[PDB]
Amino acid sequence: MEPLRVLELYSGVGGMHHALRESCIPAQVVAAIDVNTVANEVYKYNFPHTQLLAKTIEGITLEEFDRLSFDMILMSPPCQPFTRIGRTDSRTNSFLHILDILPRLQKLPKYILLENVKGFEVSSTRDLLIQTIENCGFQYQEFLLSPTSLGIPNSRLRYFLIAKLQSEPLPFQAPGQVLMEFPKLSVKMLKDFLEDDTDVNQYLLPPKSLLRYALLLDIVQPTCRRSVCFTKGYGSYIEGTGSVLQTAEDVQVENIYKSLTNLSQEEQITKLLILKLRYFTPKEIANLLGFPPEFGFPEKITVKQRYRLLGNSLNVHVVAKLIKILYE
Amino acid sequence: MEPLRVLELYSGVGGMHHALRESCIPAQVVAAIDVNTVANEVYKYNFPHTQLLAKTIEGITLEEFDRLSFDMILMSPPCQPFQGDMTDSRTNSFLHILDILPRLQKLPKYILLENVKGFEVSSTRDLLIQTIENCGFQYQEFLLSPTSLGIPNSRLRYFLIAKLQSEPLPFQAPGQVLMEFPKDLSVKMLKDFLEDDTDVNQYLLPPKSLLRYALLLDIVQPTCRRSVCFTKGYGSYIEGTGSVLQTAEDVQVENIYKSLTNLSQEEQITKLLILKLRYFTPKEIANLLGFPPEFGFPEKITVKQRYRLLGNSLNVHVVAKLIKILYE
Ligand SMILES: CCc1ccc(C(=O)NCC2(C(=O)N[C@@H](CC(=O)NCC(=O)NC)Cc3c[nH]c4ccccc34)CC2)cc1
Ligand SMILES: CCc1ccc(C(=O)NCC2(C(=O)N[C@@H](CC(=O)NCC(=O)NC)Cc3c[nH]c4ccccc34)CC2)cc1
Repeated sequence: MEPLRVLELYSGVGGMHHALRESCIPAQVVAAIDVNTVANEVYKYNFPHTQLLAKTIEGITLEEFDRLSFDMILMSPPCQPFTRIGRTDSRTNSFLHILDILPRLQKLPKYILLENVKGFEVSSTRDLLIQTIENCGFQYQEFLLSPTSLGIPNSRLRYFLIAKLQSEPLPFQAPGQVLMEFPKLSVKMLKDFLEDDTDVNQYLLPPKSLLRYALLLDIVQPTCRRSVCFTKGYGSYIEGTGSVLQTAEDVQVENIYKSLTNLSQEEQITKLLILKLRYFTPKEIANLLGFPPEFGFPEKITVKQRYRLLGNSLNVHVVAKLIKILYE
Repeated sequence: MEPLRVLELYSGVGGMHHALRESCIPAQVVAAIDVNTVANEVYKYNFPHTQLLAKTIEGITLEEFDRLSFDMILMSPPCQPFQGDMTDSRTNSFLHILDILPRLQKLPKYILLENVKGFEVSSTRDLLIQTIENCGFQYQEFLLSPTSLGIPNSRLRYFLIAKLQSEPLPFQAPGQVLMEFPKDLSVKMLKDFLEDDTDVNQYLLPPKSLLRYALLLDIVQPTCRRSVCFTKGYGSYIEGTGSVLQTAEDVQVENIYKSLTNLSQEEQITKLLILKLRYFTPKEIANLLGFPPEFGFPEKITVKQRYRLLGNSLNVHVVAKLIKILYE
């Protein structure tokens, strides 16, 4: 009788929208707003029947906002575009316009849920945002949660703020506190998130990369229940970007390591290849991020862009549970 | 106990040597080893009477390690700004260290290593631990940030302290990485780490960058008792590299935020300059890192080079306490 109209800011590749669906709450995306042409392509490919406003948030007038009549705002960080080799940030103005439009709306949205990076919870920008929603009478709670809490073998500590237009306090509210756990199963293995049709070749680490960074790598095996944070650089830079997968069981990493001693560069390359280390594929990162099994990219989107498009994405599973918590 | 001869691997700017002096333990550095020309100039400038071997660790033979007759190994991550021979020396150096340890005529009694967080779950750590266990060392790993000693800087790093002895360490937690020092410390303000000589200009934030990233910034005031991790990119890349300092006072950050609303680019740029945001100086970062007041660079070192040389540096104060804990 009362389906929620949802506004998705910085829709990117549609992580929020996907979280909306997994929450199984009565809602629908009335509008997606993002200027990234490559991201929007990914968005249409997975959400063809959803309106996508390819505009900056600052360029969307209050009249348009009132017309959309949204009851829920969902926003996650903007996709970091591969700058055209020749080589603008509307973020400050877009964020200010959001703060400026909210009090002037004809219908305040009942729900607000924002996902940002860790560290935001101490910024001056947070204090101004919190200040505005308090003036508008939102009861809120901030979180810092990693998908490991929901049993996903992937570290991705991110910031969350859930806001609800109600006078009463929230049942789980810790005033002035960032909660580190969901309000009151285990960590699955990585093999559950691996695509079995993936070309193991092509994704195998190149030999010169193995030679230089072999012992600086974080090598995980498929039975491992852990993996490090993925950044936009995965697949192009090797240090600090993510874990790599050893697709050659019954070979012990520490044995390859010790046997490299007193070997030539060529013999080490030959030895390290035995481990059959490979990158996680873009689709496999999306699995760990919680994108639905049906999620995919247009073929025109390069592998490099796919890693980049996912590097800054939210975790659909973590956001989906908070949506449920927020909706009761 | 008689005077301890200390070996400093990947000396860099000499954080390990500065920590040894702050430990106030009977020891001196008989050999500093690093191949970075820039870093070694800084090392010579501060420690002119210390032997500095500008060679790769893999290149130092066993007899020369035996002839050095060291009782303590201190190793810190290489300066990592990234020698004619084309060869990454990291792998062969680390494996060379492991292959030399058992073959030494004198095992060092003390071993202290500092590394980045995340190392404690690597296959490399496992091979390292295995080797020191088989050599008879008693060890304990830590993950400590300078805030545990009252320093207003976040910088979680990995530490391994090893000691050649039969008895276990009084604080030894087998199979655990301790997050506190084994059992004044009130976190001090950033005032006590700033330099009065510092030209507030020169380091002031430029207008172009203060317009794109103004609200993406972690702006800290001198009365604050906190700051984020500094990285090599600081002073060049704004986002994620470190906090920026607000020198103009009695001005409240959030007001300047709201006043950017509906203003033009040039009009916004003008309101933000009021905040008088400057970078932390390379020296000021060294103060937060714990380098002694006497620590300085040669003038020929560019400010850009000074920033990179400190990005991956250890914290002298935290290491110094562990050196004491180890010597007992
Ligand atoms: C140093 C720590 C810090 C401080 C501030 C911010 C931030 O966000 N200041 C607002 C901003 C924006 O437009 N922010 C964007 C997101 C963004 O840029 N994240 C950083 C990033 O991806 N860097 C590569 C919109 C947004 C999405 N979820 C949110 C939840 C709450 C408030 C705002 C948001 C004008 C610049 C971030 C980090
Ligand atoms: C992903 C997690 C991870 C895994 C491995 C390592 C590492 O260390 N693999 C050894 C090695 C090296 O050369 N290690 C260097 C340190 C280094 O490069 N750290 C990474 C960095 O600074 N990234 C910006 C020397 C060193 C100093 N303290 C130590 C304590 C124990 C063992 C080794 C060391 C190739 C031979 C680091 C992190």
